[PDB]
Amino acid sequence: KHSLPDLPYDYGALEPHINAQIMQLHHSKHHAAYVNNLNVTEEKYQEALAKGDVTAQIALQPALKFNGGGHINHSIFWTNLSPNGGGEPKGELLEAIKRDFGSFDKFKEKLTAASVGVQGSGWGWLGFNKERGHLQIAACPNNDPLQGTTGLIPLLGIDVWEHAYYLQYKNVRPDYLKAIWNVINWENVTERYMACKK
Amino acid sequence: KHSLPDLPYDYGALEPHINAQIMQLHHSKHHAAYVNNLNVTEEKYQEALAKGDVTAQIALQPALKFNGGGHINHSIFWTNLSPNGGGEPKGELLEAIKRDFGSFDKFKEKLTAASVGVQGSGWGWLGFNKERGHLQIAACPNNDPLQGTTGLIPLLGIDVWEHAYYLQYKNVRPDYLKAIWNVINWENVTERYMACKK
Amino acid sequence: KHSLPDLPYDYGALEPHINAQIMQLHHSKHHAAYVNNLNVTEEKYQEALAKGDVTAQIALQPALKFNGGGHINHSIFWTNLSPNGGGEPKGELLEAIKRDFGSFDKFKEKLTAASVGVQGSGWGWLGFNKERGHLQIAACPNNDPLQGTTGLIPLLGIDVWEHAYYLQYKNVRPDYLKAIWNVINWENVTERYMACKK
Amino acid sequence: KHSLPDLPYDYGALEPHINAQIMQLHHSKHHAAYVNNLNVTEEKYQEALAKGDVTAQIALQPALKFNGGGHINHSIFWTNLSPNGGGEPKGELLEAIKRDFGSFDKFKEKLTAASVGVQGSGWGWLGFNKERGHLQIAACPNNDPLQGTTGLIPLLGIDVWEHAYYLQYKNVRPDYLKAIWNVINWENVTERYMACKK
Ligand SMILES: [Mn+2]
Ligand SMILES: [Mn+2]
Ligand SMILES: [Mn+2]
Ligand SMILES: [Mn+2]
Repeated sequence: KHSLPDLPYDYGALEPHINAQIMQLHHSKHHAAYVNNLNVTEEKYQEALAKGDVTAQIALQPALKFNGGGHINHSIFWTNLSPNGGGEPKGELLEAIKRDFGSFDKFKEKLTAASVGVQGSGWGWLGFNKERGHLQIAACPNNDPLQGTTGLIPLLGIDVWEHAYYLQYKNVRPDYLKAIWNVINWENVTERYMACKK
Repeated sequence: KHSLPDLPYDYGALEPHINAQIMQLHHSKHHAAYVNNLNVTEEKYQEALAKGDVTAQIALQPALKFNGGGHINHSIFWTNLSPNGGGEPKGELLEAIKRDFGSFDKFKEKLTAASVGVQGSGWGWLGFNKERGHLQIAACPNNDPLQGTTGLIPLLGIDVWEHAYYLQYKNVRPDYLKAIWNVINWENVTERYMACKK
Repeated sequence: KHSLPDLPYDYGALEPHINAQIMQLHHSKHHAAYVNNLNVTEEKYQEALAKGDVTAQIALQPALKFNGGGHINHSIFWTNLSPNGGGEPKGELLEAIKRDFGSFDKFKEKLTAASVGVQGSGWGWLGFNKERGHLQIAACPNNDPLQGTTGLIPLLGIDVWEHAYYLQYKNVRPDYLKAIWNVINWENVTERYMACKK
Repeated sequence: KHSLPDLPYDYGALEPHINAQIMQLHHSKHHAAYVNNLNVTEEKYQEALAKGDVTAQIALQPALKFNGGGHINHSIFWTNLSPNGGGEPKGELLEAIKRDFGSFDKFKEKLTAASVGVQGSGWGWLGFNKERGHLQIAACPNNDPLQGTTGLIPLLGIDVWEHAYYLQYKNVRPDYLKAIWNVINWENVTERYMACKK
């Protein structure tokens, strides 16, 4: 009942920033596996929930969280990126980024440190904190969802697992961070932003 | 659909080892709350599973694990204890405890260190490892189930949370450990033991 | 070498809100055991350091964070309480509380909710975020120290480990929280706010 | 001060099983960065120690366990691999493997399953349990060192972080595992077994 979403562009669309080969492996291989493992795990859960088996239920948690998170995370990732993307946002979003981080440049600097800060697998996030309406920068381990574990609403996420860049950038996570700013689809981030204050 | 099990004895049955007041609070107040919170959490999960909401699903995990675990753990605890209990086991179980820990006395010494070892809330367990048929001593945090998180089959569990003893023994966890050995219902542990090798 | 700080008042000074039996036991047993094991773990860590033992250094971490955090946590705690009033804070801090949590009463209940939501052993805090420049509430497991694990400088803490209230309020953590506002030393909390000077 | 150990063989010595581009990058970039940050974190920890700073000591833990574990983990790793054969081990170790995992091939696959089941970054191990007196398999997250976090003395380790196989095997972790048995230095693994002398 969960399906692999189609990329809103081609594998070679985010070039030269994101290599077309990484884009296919990432979408067709990695993301494909999460959706698949989520469906069996979710299905298995209904059988455990159905019998009242609390042991099977609790046992299936790491799998549900990891595959569930991977599906959530990557669905949002593709939409945050675009061949038509780049630069900086406008209107509401741009006024808020300024107001909260100092300037647009200070925001990037903070989202980059949070993304490189991750030790092991993980993600960097620009989210929205509902209690006291403000933007926030958070880092998540492995495939842990941003909203599912912190409550923040995901606006812009930066996959910082080694599979998201190693083929092209190798061990230099900072260079991957630098390049990626060019493909950020802000009208996507903006759309996500307007739906939070309402 | 989950209900609070009835104690196989009275609140004042495990005296003087376990105070009758602790027994009532523990059963009627603490255990009562887990069963109750588990039912709403499980019920809430079916609604999230029903809509395919992975975020609600992952969000409800800490609650399901804690209340689920608390119900599992305490159900097993009451049965491990008895007013007719005490001493040491016999037959199969006694030969295995000897074989695996050195002697019965070395086993107690190890289960005690594992129970006092817990820093914060937790449990001490004598379990059974299916892969390579042997008894094992494990410690679990908060209300994390033994089988649900480690795979071991629970035989004898020792609640080491402060609510399981503070009124009677105060901060002296070691004295509570010493006293409890007198109320262990081994025929219960034995029954649990025979069902593992078959 | 680390030392146990004498209570800033008498054991039974916080009654009827916090019993003398509780304070006595909490300070001279629990806290007393934290500073000792902290000193031992610290002694053991400097020998592992002189030696190139990275294995021994990592093995000590859990004892160091628990006991080291236990002493940090409990030290501030005593200074957060006082025989002399609870009520409301004045000046700068009170304003900040309103600027961030809407009002004092709304702050009051968001911290109560955080303290009550702690599953297992832990603490509830009011801290100061120096990188955002505002106040914020947080929860910490077992004795994990606020500043060393979150960067948030602690102003007011509330121990929700069962040994902090059980002898008096039993399982009713919500009643222990109502009564502790009557003894919160807001003079201390205000000094701690103007410590990360504004 | 800690130092980078030279590979016991040439960068391209493990081909076609493990490429030279991978080994080069893995040793001179990743490992090289671990020993440095380990030395810095260690320098910073002795100043926090001289001072009575328990807050700073706890803040350093994550950098110390990751980098300190990274160096421990990667050091043993190089000595687990060799241009000279994989195949089967002889004598005592081989017997023990059979006594505990049934057979060599059955051990082979239980460690593969452990290495493949790692969600995110981590390692798969074959260790020796000194308190039970037998061999056992384990999995460790990120760079958490086996002995410092489990007490199990490491004999054979398998890095399953994506930077260990991606450039060559891509997403197919199961293929990287098949090929690594061809380069396992069983002479080293046997010395490590007779190190915790039997
Ligand atoms: Mn990814
Ligand atoms: Mn209990
Ligand atoms: Mn306490
Ligand atoms: Mn590695």
